[PDB]
Formats: sequence, structure tokens, C-alpha cells
Amino acid sequence: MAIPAFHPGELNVYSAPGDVADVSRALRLTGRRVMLVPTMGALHEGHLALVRAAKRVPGSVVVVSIFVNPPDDDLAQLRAEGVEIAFTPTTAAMYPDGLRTTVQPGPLAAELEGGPRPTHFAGVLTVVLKLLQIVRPDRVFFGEKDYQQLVLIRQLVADFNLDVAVVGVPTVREADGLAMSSRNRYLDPAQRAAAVALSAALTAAAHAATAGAQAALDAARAVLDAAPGVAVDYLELRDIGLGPMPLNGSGRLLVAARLGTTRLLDNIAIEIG
Amino acid sequence: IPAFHPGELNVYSAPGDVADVSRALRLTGRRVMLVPTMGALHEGHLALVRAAKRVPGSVVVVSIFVNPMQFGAGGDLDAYPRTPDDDLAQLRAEGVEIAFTPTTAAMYPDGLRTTVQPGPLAAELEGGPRPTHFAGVLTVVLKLLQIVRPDRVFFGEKDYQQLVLIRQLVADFNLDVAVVGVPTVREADGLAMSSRNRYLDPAQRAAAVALSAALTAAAHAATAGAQAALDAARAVLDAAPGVAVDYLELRDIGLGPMPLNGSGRLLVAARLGTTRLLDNIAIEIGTFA
Ligand SMILES: COc1ccc2c(c1)cc(C(=O)NS(=O)(=O)c1ccc(C)cc1)n2CC(=O)O
Ligand SMILES: COc1ccc2c(c1)cc(C(=O)NS(=O)(=O)c1ccc(C)cc1)n2CC(=O)O
Ligand SMILES: COc1ccc2c(c1)cc(C(=O)NS(=O)(=O)c1ccc(C)cc1)n2CC(=O)O
Repeated sequence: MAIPAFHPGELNVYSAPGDVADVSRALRLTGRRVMLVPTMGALHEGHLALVRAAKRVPGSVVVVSIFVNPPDDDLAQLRAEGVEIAFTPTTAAMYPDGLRTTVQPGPLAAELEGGPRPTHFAGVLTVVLKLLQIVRPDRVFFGEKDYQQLVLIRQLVADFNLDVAVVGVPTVREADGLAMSSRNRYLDPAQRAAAVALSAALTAAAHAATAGAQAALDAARAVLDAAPGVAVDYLELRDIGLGPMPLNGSGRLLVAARLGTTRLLDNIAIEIG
Repeated sequence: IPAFHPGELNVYSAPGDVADVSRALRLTGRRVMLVPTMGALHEGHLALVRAAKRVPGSVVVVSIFVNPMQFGAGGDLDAYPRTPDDDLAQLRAEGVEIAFTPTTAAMYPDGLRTTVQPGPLAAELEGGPRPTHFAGVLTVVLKLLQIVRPDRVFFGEKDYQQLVLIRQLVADFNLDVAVVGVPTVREADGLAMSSRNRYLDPAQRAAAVALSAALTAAAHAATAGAQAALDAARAVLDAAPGVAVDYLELRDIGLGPMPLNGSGRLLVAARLGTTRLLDNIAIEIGTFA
């Protein structure tokens, strides 16, 4: 009946869904705007950019979930950013009845990433929906790196009439443009040097786009063709919702490739002509 | 937020209208109760409404929407009874303050896209021959719950499988609503209320009492064990003219992957002519009875 302990301006950690739910509700009732940054831990500058984006909403309290969908470092990083709530549930707490009711994505989940991994997105949309129901944030923050994921989440939100604002945060990148990812550490020196071709192809495309869609795609393809040991799985230009690219106007160019055993993805905004 | 006149029936079609009114009410302290229906309201629906009105400080939202996504090709969707005039008349007589009557286009502007995939219970019983039926039902109920954000939502027990799956949806997606099951309202002879009873001719209406007679016979027979309970119900169904049984099954109360213990639910579905009737009852086995 009592709200769990919450100390404002400190890092409060909760592993019970009902605790975080009760604290988030208590906080909402006192005025604060609840922001949710979902993560799977092993925090990097990309997650800090989602945190900083959430923190700048006036009156924000920031909830960072850390949950590996089937430590003290992460928490210290959150402490240093001024985050007030970490939600760190067990698999059992998230799934106390096992896998049962789930989210079935629309047919977009079968395209692109959904080729190698036909059910990956059902799993992501299920846990995102649960996290949104537990935390009930006013706004939820994702990076743009996994753009198809982001689009699928906006579809989830629209389709199930969720009241939350979905905020996409521009992808944080290394100095040479490589998109931040937990996988970059695995690249040896030759793979890491080759991997800059994804971001270089996409920026080349976004600039070639004054010359039209084919010039853009041909520019990206040429840059990827200049890289050794980059096995391109797809290179597609779509509209911003990931339907077919309209004759001109706004679009998104997406790429994925395998370098040795590591799969990399990147995407960029494209304006046609 | 549009107009809300209290102590009157306010009808909203736009999801955003009822969402705004609901959230404003909740913030001024009223607890919001949802009774989701497919219209063609009968006294069983009025019992749901009365249950909801009984919650202190309640405001009652009754939704009316014949959801196309739970029907499969065939004439079933076109055939569903629609009596909107009667429906709204009844809600006013019960003192309901909000009816939410959305259009199909306002519910499904993008057609069918993201959906709820129920657990394996949805492929059994009523779902065996209708493999997407319960995905359709839970998808609309999820939407209704997110639009209205009620404190409690009320269902009849007559569609007991559906109520169980709804409890699963609420648990599995950490929804912040209480699910309230209300005991089935019956005609004087025991027949479960249903917007499909209008399709029984006089002979079928007479024979239809067999379902509820079979179930209560089984619940009293149950002191002698599950076989006796099942056999009593089967005997009554067999004695009845023109009743074709589709299934008669005794299950644990969650209908889930656990054997029957002391407490069960006995479920029956049968066709009288073209009309499929359902009914169910609580069963206590042996000492529990
Ligand atoms: C704003 O800049 C960025 C740049 C890259 C990002 C992120 C942000 C976030 C991620 C990432 O995938 N985070 S996550 O594994 O913790 C994650 C996976 C799935 C969901 C729905 C949310 C977060 N990543 C990529 C990654 O870590 O592999
Ligand atoms: C408390 O007493 C009862 C008794 C029977 C009831 C009810 C209440 C409610 C229904 C019913 O089917 N209502 S409904 O078609 O509008 C309906 C269908 C599906 C959902 C999820 C909610 C309501 N029915 C069954 C019916 O009309 O067949
Ligand atoms: C066991 O036999 C069947 C037969 C048809 C089935 C299924 C099973 C399962 C589906 C299915 O999930 N179809 S769907 O993703 O387009 C869908 C999901 C939800 C609803 C309410 C309707 C369709 N469907 C429809 C299909 O694949 O088009």
C-alpha cells in the first residue's frame, strides 16, 4: 500500500516491476514527467545520448531499464548522468508465466532484418510493450541506428493506441562515422577499417541525392564495392515509414553487411533531388 | 477534451474524445469503469453496467463496436445483430454517462498491422476451428483498454475462454487494469443470455434449456467424481431434440496446461439448427462439492 522508497536526486534501483510501477505512478502524481530509456546494459555513449535527451525535458525523471531480452559500471555511469531510476528486472519477473501472450508485428517485420531473424522483432515489440505498461512514461527514447526497429515501435504505438511519445535520437558515431554498436569491439583492425564504408556510403548517397535516387544508390554501392571483406546483405532506399520510396521527397537509406562474423547496420535520412 | 455533461449520456465516436474525457475524469478523482460490448445489449450487459456503477465514485464507459477483426470470411460479420437505437436507450435508462461508439476507420486506420498473438489457449475450444478469432478479440480489447485507460473492465462469464484469455493479456502485458468477471445472467429457465438467442425458433428455444440443465446436473453429480459429472451432462444433452454437441469439456479453472484438481470449469458448445450456443459452470469435484 506504501510507495516503495524513492530518494530524489539519487540513483534508485528497482528489480520488481511492481515497485518501479508504483514509484513511477507516485512521481507522475507529483508533477514529474516520466521518461523511459530502454537498454540491455553494457552502456555506451549511444545510451548516454538517449539519457541526455530525456534529461533535458523540464521536470523529467529519467528511468533507464536494463534488461537482456532472452552492472556496477552501468549504474555508476547512470549515477554520473543524474539518472534517478534504474529498473533491472530478472527474466522471471518479466516473464512469471513464461512466454504466452506476445506482440505480432505487421509485415514490415518480415523484411530487411526480419530476413535473417524472422521473429527478432516480435520479441523486441513484446518487451517494449511490457516496459511501456510497467513504467507508463510520457516519452520513450530510442536511437535511430536500428531504424526498422524504431519504425516497428512507432507502428506498435499507433496500432495499440499507446499514449506515449516515441523519440528517435540521432545515432552516435565514432570519429570516422562508424555507428556505435556493442559489436564494433569484435572487429579486428582490417575489419574495423573496412567498416567505415557503411557510413561513408550512406553520407556519399545523401549528398549524391541532388542528382536523384539512382545516383544516390549508385554512389553508396560504389563506396561499399571499394571495401574488402564487406558482404552486403541489403542496400535499400525506402520512404521514412519504410514503405516504397516516393518519386521525390523524404526517404531513408538503409544498409546491412557482414564483416567476418559480425553483422553491422547503418541508415541515413535521404532527400530526393 | 470535448464537452462532458454529467448525469447525462455523452456519446463519443472519436477515440481521442473519449481518451481525453476519461483522463480528465480520472484526474478529478472519478474511477473509470469500462464495459466493452459488441452492442445488441441485453440484461446481461445491464448487469455488467450495474456492477460497474456499484464501484464508488465510478464513471461508466460502455463501448459498442462490432469488431471486424475477430470474424472470418462468411456472413458472420454482416449477420451480427445491430440494434444501436435500443442500445443507447438502455444505457440512458441505466444512468450510463459515456458511450464510446467508434467507427471501423477510427479503430483500424491502417488496417490490420500490429496484433496480439494469444498464448496456446487460443487454439483450443472455440479457437480450434477459428484460428485468428481470439487474436482479433484481444487486439481490440487491448486497444479499448489503451484508449479508455479504465481502472476496471467488466466481462460476463458466459464466454469463459475469452475471459481467461483476457486475464492472460492483462497479466502478460503488465496492464494496469483490474479484470472483473460477472456471473452469467440467465432467462428464468436457465438459458444463458446471449445476443444469439434471437435466432432460436420456438422449438429450438425449448430444446436450448438442455445446456444449462446439463451443466447444473453435472455440478450436483460432481460429488460422485468427474466421470459422473460428465456423464450426467451428456445424458441431458442426449435427451434433447435437435441439440448437436460440438464439445463438452471439463478443465481446470484457468483452462491452462494443468490437470483438473478440486475446482474446475465445465464448458459446453452445441448447435441448434445453425445457432451455436455456449455455456459453462463452476464444478467442485468430490469433497469440494
Ligand atoms: C543514440 O545513439 C545510439 C547509437 C547506437 C545504439 C543506441 C543508441 C542504442 C543501441 C542499442 O541497441 N541499445 S540496446 O541493445 O540497449 C537496445 C536494444 C533494443 C531496444 C528496443 C532498445 C535498446 N545502439 C546500438 C548498439 O548498442 O548495438
Ligand atoms: C453478466 O451476464 C452476461 C451474460 C451473457 C453475456 C454478457 C453478460 C455479455 C455478453 C456478451 O457477449 N457481450 S458482447 O458481445 O458484447 C462482448 C463480446 C466480446 C467482448 C470482449 C465483450 C463483450 N454475453 C453473451 C452474449 O451476448 O452471447
Ligand atoms: C491454424 O490455421 C491457421 C490458418 C490461418 C491463419 C493462422 C492459422 C494464423 C494466421 C495468422 O496469424 N494470420 S495474420 O497474422 O494475418 C492475423 C493475425 C491476427 C488477426 C486478428 C487476423 C490475422 N492465419 C491467417 C493467415 O496466415 O493469413
